[PDB]
Formats: sequence, structure tokens, C-alpha cells
Amino acid sequence: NPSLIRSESWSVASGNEANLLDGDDNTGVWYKNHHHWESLAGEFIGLDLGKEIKLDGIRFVIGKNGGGSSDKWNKFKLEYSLDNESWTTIKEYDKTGAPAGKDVIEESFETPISAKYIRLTNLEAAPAHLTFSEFAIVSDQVQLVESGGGLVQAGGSLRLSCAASRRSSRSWAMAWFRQAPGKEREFVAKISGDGRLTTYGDSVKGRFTISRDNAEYLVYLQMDSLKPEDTAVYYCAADDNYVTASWRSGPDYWGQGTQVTVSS
Ligand SMILES: CN(Cc1cnc2nc(N)nc(N)c2n1)c1ccc(C(=O)N[C@@H](CCC(=O)O)C(=O)O)cc1
Ligand SMILES: [Mg+2]
Ligand SMILES: [Mg+2]
Repeated sequence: NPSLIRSESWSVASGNEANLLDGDDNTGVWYKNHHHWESLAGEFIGLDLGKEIKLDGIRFVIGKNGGGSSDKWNKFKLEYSLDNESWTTIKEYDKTGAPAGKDVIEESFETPISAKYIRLTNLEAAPAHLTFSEFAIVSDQVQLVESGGGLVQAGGSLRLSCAASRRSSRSWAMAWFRQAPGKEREFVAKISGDGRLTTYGDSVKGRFTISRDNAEYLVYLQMDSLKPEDTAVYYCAADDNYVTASWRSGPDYWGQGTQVTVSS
């Protein structure tokens, strides 16, 4: 009956966290981050075992069924604790360049490790889009989602990132739009499938830049020189026609939206 522990900065984008304890490798959770476009060193997910136990091994399934955008940390460690303050490392991992999808992390401890907490902890900046499927111990319907957002001051910068739950063989234009409170949703930027064509709304051109990385399968919106009238919820969207990707009616998929607030 362990329970889940994880970084408080994360938000659930799909699934529910009971799926990480149900004994099923094919159910999981996709996390995002409304405060930052990267998952940074120190973020973690794992188990509070509820008491001390002599651990003989672990089986943690990271990633989750299918393809899609980058979904796993590149460098991270397995570490454990008795008091939830002092951690000891068991193993470090470098999975840089791994394709999307499940990775079953199965470890056996020749001599038992006494712990009440055990977790995977990020070592290096990675996209803030992470999926996990299962956390266990041993003891004797494409969806787009945006990360990044929050409060920044005028003259400051913020970057947004959008990931997808599946990969397509087709070429999709991607676009950002935004809606300020009780104003019509408005086009912000679009980019063609191969990245070579971009266009911007009049009021952001020369301050915002759209770009994409088709290997990570991410689309970005770099927002520089921020102004109070950039305050809005920002949505990423996908359209199989670059011409209509700037129209409200064009896109076939829309993200969940992320609040951006620019104060004076
Ligand atoms: C819009 N798109 C998401 C998508 C596409 N290009 C991207 N490109 C970048 N750089 N970043 C993204 N977030 C991104 N997202 C889609 C659209 C359709 C299907 C989809 O229908 N996939 C089928 C296969 C059919 C197909 O290949 O279209 C499946 O079973 O996964 C997947 C992703
Ligand atoms: Mg599961
Ligand atoms: Mg279409």
C-alpha cells in the first residue's frame, strides 16, 4: 500500500495518478508544468512506502505505451531515504536519445536496502513533458499539451512548449493562439510542417518566435519583450493545412491552454 510522491510543480495532463499503482504497465499519467517549459535537476517521482521496509528490488515503468513527443528524462538517479530529507543514490542512468515509449526499470539489490521512500530524481534539464506507467517494489485521440506559463514582469521573457501524445506520419502545421478574458481568441504565430515558413500576428511580430523540433516532437513559443497586453491563456494547435492554421476554424487539434500573466 505505498503511496505516490512527486514534485509539487507538476500538473496532470492526462490519466490519473492511481494509474501508477494499479499493477498495469499499460495505464499511466502524462505530466506537464504550468510554471516552466523544462523539467529541471531535482524534480522527482517515486513512492512513500508508508513504513520502513527491507527492499529487495524495484520495478518502475517510465514512459508509457505508444509513440509521441519526448516523454522521459535523459539523466536521472534512483535514490532512497528513511526521513524524506537525506537521500542516498543507488544508481544513475543516462538514457539520452531514447525513443518515446515505455522503459521498464527493473533493479535487484543483492543485499536489502532499508528505506521508507524511494524515487527517481532528474539530473539534467529536459522537456517538461513526462509520462510514467507504474511504480512497484519487491520485498520478501491525439492530445496536445502545453508547458511553460505563469507570471513574468514587463520586459521579461517566457518560453512555452507543446508536446503530443502520438506521432503522425503526416506533416502538420502548428500554431499558437491566445485568449484574453472575454476577448475573441486570436492568432499569435504559425509554422509549416518542416519549419521553413512562419507568420505572426501583427501585435507580436518581432517579439515572439515560433519554432519546432520534430525529433523531440515539440513546438515552442519564445515570448520576449513581454507587455501587459500579452496577458492571456495561450493555446497550441495543429492543422494539416498551413494556410488555415491562423484561422479559428482551421486547426483539427487544440491544446489544453496555459495562463500567461504579465505584470507592470
Ligand atoms: C497533430 N499531431 C500532433 C503533432 C504533430 N506534429 C508535431 N510536430 C512537432 N514538432 N511538435 C508537436 N507537438 C507535434 N504534434 C498528430 C496528429 C495526428 C496523429 C495521429 O492520427 N496518429 C496516428 C497514426 C496516423 C498518422 O500517422 O497520422 C496514431 O495511431 O498515432 C498524431 C499526431
Ligand atoms: Mg499503471
Ligand atoms: Mg484539417
